[PDB]
Amino acid sequence: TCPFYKKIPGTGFTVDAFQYGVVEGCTAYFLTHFHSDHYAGLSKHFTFPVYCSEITGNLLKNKLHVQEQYIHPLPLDTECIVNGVKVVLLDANHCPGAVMILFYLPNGTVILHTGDFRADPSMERSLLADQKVHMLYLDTTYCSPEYTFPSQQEVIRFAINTAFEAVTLNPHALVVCGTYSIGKEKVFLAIADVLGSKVGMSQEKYKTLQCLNIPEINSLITTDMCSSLVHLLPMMQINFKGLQSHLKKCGGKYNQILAFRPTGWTHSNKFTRIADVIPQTKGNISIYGIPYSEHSSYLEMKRFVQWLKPQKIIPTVNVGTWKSRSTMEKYFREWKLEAGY
Ligand code: NI
Repeated sequence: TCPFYKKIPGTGFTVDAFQYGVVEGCTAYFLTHFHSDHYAGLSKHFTFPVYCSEITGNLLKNKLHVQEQYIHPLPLDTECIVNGVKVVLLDANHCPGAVMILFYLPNGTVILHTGDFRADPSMERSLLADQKVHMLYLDTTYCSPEYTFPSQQEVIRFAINTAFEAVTLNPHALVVCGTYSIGKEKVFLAIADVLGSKVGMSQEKYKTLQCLNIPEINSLITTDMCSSLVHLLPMMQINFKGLQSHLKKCGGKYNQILAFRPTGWTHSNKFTRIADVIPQTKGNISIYGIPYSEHSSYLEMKRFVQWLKPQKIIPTVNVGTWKSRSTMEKYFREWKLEAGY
């Protein structure tokens, strides 16, 4: 059964609620983004209306085979009426297609659901500038001050410079990048662009990327592994065994691998600056863990919420323990006493 923090009071709507069967009184199911924890339950057998972005809609149709008649894509930044209620979708700065949803309730209340997001100062000049929010349903993934990490731009600068140096020193090195879901595509796209290569991958992954409305994509990716010196592999293969195994398949073209494992936050962020990051190495294989996050840092979250000044906050992540819930409520009260709302 569907938890409270996935329901929108005074509407027939739910958000990211597909794993509970038929939800009593739900006339429209919203999907914030195409990540498995959030879509859990959708398939070709689904027969209720799904509201989402264009990109999420392309993924539902081609990857999960949801029938076209039940897919309702909405443009961003545009007032839309759904089942008699005004809604707006806003870019969440998470993975491709990910949105926040603004709901203008019939009684005058205004609710923002962030989905998953990476807060940014640019969001302070969206359609949120105008107005009051009475309830914030907040992505609290990294809601504690210990969670620090660099900007995406600094992390990509590090990856580009590391890959370009290694291949210029050795033209016979291969570069490998781990993936398991959508999101973080700048990591392998930026590396391939500096090396003058297309990105090689399986047919399954190529199909997923073809759904994402990325400009000039046909010029950037391929299923012909032999033509490419940047390869994508499932994330589970990014280890010395899996990489040795991969180098055997490449027909003596290559004598070295440099691999990247994008992660979220790890505890080595508590000590090591991005500049100072070093790899794990065995023989002719080196593996870099790089902290490329698509969720808000503590400081980014705090800034956004202090700007928005919501009357009530409902967390949607880390809700399962008394200690987590208590910790988050403590920080929401500090932020409010500090800023005066
Ligand atoms: Ni997500």
